[PDB]
Amino acid sequence: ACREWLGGCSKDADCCAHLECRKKWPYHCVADWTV
Repeated sequence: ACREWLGGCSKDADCCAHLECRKKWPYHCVADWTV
């Protein structure tokens, strides 16, 4: 299982899902993928 939204990320490839690693601290996976 990979990280969820508002889950802790260290990098994009560590965030796994269709979530980006935050560009703000604390770096948590955010659903800013909305295309």
